Amino acid sequence: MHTLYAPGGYDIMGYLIQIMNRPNPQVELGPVDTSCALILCDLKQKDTPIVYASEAFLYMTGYSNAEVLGRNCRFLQSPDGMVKPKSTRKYVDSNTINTMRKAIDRNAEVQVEVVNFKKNGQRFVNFLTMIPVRDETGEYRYSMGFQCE
Ligand SMILES: Cc1cc2nc3c(=O)[nH]c(=O)nc-3n(C[C@H](O)[C@H](O)[C@H](O)COP(=O)(O)OP(=O)(O)OC[C@H]3O[C@@H](n4cnc5c(N)ncnc54)[C@H](O)[C@@H]3O)c2cc1C
Repeated sequence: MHTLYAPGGYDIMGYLIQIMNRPNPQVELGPVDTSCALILCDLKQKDTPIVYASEAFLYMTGYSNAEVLGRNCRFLQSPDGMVKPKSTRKYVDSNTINTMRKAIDRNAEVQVEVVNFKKNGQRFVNFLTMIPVRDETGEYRYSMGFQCE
């Protein structure tokens, strides 16, 4: 993967406001900001790569900025951060992860509890919410994830 990052960074704050102000609310998650664990992935690049990770996310997972950026977030699904696309996971609910894949595919809001692993191998239940985000074009370009231990 050779994910390319937006020169000048991402409008994370504008996105947080966009989400809190959405008229549709399938999933209600209340007020949110940059102090929590969040990540932004690019739906328009190969394998939906992470293009931004908040400091809380890095801390929570134990990974560094350079170890997460450019990767699909599924790596958290294994204690060694090793997971092949479409492979059958040995510690995660197959139904759960397919719910995520299909939600993302349809730009549909979704919330799940999924087993993940910190860089040091520590297991945890990740209370995950994923919401599609429109860029200045007006259509869905990214997805913002909110992770909760
Ligand atoms: C903004 C954002 C944040 C995210 N944050 C996290 C995070 O913190 N932690 C995390 O773990 N993930 C996270 N994800 C999810 C991850 O990046 C993938 O999107 C998710 O795992 C689903 O896609 P996949 O490519 O892994 O699916 P696949 O690799 O295709 O795997 C699907 C699995 O489901 C089963 N399956 C698939 N289809 C069917 C079917 N039709 N019937 C029965 N079984 C089936 C299979 O056995 C397979 O193993 C995030 C995604 C986004 C967009």
